[PDB]
Amino acid sequence: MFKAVLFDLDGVITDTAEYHFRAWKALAEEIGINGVDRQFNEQLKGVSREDSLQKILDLADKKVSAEEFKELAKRKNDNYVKMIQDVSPADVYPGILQLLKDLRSNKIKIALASASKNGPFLLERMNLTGYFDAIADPAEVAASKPAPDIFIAAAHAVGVAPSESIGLEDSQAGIQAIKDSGALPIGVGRPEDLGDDIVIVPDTSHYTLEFLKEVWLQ
Ligand SMILES: [Mg+2]
Repeated sequence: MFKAVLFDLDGVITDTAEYHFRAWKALAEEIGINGVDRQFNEQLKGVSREDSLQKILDLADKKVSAEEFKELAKRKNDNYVKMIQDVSPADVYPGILQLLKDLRSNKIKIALASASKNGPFLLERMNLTGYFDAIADPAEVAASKPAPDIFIAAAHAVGVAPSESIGLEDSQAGIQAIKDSGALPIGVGRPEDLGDDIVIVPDTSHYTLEFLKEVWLQ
């Protein structure tokens, strides 16, 4: 049986989409750029901060220096961090708490494999820190998803090889990263985004100990 489970944060344990959106919109409003609405915000989901900022600047053909760019990105981040102060245990996705409990009582290791610079903070706010045997520090990895680095680091951090592990993810790039680490991927979402050569569940309520075991057995 698998010895560890490697969790992504956003889209698996929780998300902070309403807060990211609110931060970008506030920044657009502040600098006077029209068009940053819910619909357009879709084009920023999963995109880096710099690339999101550029897409927003592009709505007004607006041109800025390096320092101005850096400052606008900082301001969007400052907004975002203020907004996430209200993350609570109610933000935990369905099934996840029970899953973490079952994993722990069966002595299966639990690690975070997230690019989020606010991972430890967010796990504290949701009261999940005591379940986590480790958190891979995204600052200490050479390359981000779909590079496998972070899943490799997560597995190693809990004393296992990736090949002893299951990875859970909601993004194509994350699925590829788990694949290339050597761990077994189980996605949440749809085959159109994730691929159809991996097991996928519709939502996180389907992530149960019992189910991960059947998947490991096949
Ligand atoms: Mg994700």
